[PDB]
Amino acid sequence: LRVQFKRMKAAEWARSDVILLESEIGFETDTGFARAGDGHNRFSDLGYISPLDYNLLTNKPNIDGLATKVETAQKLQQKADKETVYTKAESKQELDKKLNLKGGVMTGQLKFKPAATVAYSSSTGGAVNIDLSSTRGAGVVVYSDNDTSDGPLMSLRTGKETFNQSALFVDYKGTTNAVNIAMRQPTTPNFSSALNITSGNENGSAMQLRGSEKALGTLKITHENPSIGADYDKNAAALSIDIVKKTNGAGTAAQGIYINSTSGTTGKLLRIRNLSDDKFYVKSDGGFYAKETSQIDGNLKLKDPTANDHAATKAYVDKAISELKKLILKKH
Amino acid sequence: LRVQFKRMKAAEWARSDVILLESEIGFETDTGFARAGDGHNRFSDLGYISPLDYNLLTNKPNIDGLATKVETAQKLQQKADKETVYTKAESKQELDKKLNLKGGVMTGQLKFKPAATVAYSSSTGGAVNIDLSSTRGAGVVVYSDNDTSDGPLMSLRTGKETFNQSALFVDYKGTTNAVNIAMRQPTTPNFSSALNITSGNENGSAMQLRGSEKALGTLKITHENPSIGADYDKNAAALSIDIVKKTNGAGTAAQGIYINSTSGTTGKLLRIRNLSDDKFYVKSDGGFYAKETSQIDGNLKLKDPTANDHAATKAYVDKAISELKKLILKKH
Amino acid sequence: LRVQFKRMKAAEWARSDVILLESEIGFETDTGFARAGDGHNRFSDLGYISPLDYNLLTNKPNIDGLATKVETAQKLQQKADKETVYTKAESKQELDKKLNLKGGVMTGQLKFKPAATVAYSSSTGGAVNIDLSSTRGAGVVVYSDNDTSDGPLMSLRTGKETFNQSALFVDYKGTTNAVNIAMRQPTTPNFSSALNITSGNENGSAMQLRGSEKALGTLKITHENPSIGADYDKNAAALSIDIVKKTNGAGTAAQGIYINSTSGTTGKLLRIRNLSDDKFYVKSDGGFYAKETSQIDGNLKLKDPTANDHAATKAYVDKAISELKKLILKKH
Repeated sequence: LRVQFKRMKAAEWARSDVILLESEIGFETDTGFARAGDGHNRFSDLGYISPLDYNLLTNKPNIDGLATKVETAQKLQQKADKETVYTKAESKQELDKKLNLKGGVMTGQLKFKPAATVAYSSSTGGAVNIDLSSTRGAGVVVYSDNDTSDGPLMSLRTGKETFNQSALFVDYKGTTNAVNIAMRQPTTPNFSSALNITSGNENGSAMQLRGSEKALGTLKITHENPSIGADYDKNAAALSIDIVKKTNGAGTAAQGIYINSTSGTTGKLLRIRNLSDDKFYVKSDGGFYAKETSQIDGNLKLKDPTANDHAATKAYVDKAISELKKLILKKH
Repeated sequence: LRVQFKRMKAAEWARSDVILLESEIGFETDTGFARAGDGHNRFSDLGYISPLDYNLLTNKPNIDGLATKVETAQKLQQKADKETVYTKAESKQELDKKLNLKGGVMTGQLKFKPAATVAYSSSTGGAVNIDLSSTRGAGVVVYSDNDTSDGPLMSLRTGKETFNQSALFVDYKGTTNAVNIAMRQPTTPNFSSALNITSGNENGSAMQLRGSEKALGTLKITHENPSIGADYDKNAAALSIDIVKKTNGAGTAAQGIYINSTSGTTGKLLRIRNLSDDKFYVKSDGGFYAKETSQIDGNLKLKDPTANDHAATKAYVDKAISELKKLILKKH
Repeated sequence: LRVQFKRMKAAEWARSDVILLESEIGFETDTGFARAGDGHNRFSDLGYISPLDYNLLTNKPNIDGLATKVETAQKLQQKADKETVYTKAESKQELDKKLNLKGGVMTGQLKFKPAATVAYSSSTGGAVNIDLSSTRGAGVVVYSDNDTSDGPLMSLRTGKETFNQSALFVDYKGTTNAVNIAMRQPTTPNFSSALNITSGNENGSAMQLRGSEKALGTLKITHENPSIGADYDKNAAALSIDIVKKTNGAGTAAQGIYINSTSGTTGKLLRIRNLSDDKFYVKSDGGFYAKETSQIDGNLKLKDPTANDHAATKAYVDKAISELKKLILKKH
């Protein structure tokens, strides 16, 4: 037996009315495929003579090891997109523009404009607050070696006439000078001062000074000759005073030097010395002493003499002449 | 021939003892599947009449193109999670709170509390160090246009009596005033000064001033009449001095003005002028000059006259009278 | 019929020249597989008797639900790598080192070195610019409670002799003192001052002061006895002046006190009081008054008396004697 089977093309079977007997094989001549009867279904309704079920395969691939789009996308959604996030490099670029508390160099203007909780009082207030209690360096060090400039090293301004605090307050304890101003020897000379003060306030002294020295002056002024030439400074003075009218004023009645003792002093009110030797002085009662010959271009009013070294008055001279003129009138 | 095959249900075959001959076909009536004998194995041990090997399929899907869970997870592990990382927006929000070195506006208090490497010495020390050597602007500009306040523009305090530096040190070179204080004309008047200084230190002058002017005063004071009225300022003075006891003190012996020359000067020690015309003066030897009639409510002790314009003493008058009284006693 | 088929091993078929008739089955004895003739192809060129097409399987797995390496990698490429990006923690660590505009504490040196757009002029210039116009706290608060130190609280230096701005400029409006210096009572005494000024400039006053008080001194100085002991301060003075030569100088001609009125004043040029009672004074014309007995160790040159209380001259005495001597020569 060489066995052959009912056979025709798939599509021919597809519209055949032939019922294969149970187990009877039929062959699709154009596919090579066989199908077996069940005794009732038409060919197109039989299944193939062998399994077509994925689970029955061998050498399956590892499907359960493969990543699902859903599961992958859930995991991606937890990850940060490149575009919503700075790189380390861009991060560093940004931070390098910010000032470290450890310190740094400002190349632009640092403004303060406090919103003000209270900005406190004492040594815990201030927009800028510097405590050097544990350290040996300076607080605010401002300098310039520039040739010229348009603004000062430091400037303090108050704008409103009611302003009821100071521009600068110095509260000092220590063993050297609270405030020290050194204007040192010019090469190119200025016509100006170490400290210059002007006040247009008529109800207050331009400068007020109180001290309580045991053996010194409240203000001590020393003039030093700028030259080795004995008389170069002949127009100089330790203290110079001028008394002027207002521009377009009619004049002035201001005094030059006014000295008082409100509690009363027993010291000399004015004491003038040269080489530490008294030369002139006004005692606490207003009597003066002068060491040398003196001149008045005018008269001197004074009391009649009682001691030999007293200046005589015209009254005293005249009376002594008149006395002698009488007495001598012994011509009866 | 319509050929039919040994046939029964899968599960019936499954416990049949029938051995299909080599190549003899048997049919599972409930699956449609055939199996062929090998001449020894029971049906359930034969394989199907056609391949069930994944590798022999056609139209395979691209399995090797698919991503494995393992490989995907390795790649995810290199990616940054959203939660461990700032967005650009959150990054910007944070940096916008930090101060640019280029500059910015502080709305709160900037404290310094240096840890101190040394904090240096000279023009490279300081918690705040400002070098204006290459620029034309001001260093520290502090101002207020507020009506009133609880603190000063600038405050300098030292707490310990040993403190051996200054609160403020000014070392100036230039062509204008090192330090300039302008208190300009009040609308609402203060009873205070441009500069006010108090010292309770008995071993040091409250203020010390040294200058070396060729032709000026070390201190120059000018009083200007605040009014056009010639005599409005009649109680004013360029210099006013008071000398007081301590509260509950017994008094004082302090002098008003003390002038000395420790090296000896040939200048006038006190020179008083009006309209640049000498009116009174004390020469370097203590002789004085007064331009006009003067008064002493008391006597004057002085030496016997030798020139015609010298004040006569009571001794000199008395001796001349006594001489004339003798001589005239020519009555034998 | 038990039907058996042409059969041999796969590899034997593989080189058989046998042509199966159309539909005639042949069996691979070592695989169990059948193939059916087409009437022309050799065995190795027939296909299996049943389908081997993936698309015809049942129980396919969801291949289209699986993620492709390509698609996964495209999605990964949008995600940021861990290594190119700061964590929140590292971000915070970096920002915590930067200064908040809200405020903070510097532990190191804040230098300024302005690049300078113009650094402006007035109350909008400055490397540090503090506006307290809306607030009640201090501007710059510098203090130290340290025992000793190597630098001052504040330092202002200018290096070039042309420098044409001030170190410190105070422009004040208000109702208290523009600048106030308090050196308060020492426990450990300093031999120094609240304010100390030195100038080596020979073309300018060390200090210049101008005021326009109605009824006060431009400078007011008060010395207060530091002790309750009436005469403890007997060597003290409100104002002390010294006049010295240059080191290795030949001497000096500088004056002590120089008083002038450039516009002419009607006030007393020098007025000395004790307990508010005039004791000595120099009037605007140079006439003086002294309240008590006075002494000159020398002569006094003055004009001939005209009133009874005028000091007599030697000329006047001599002429009156000579007159009486003549007249009395009535002895013919």
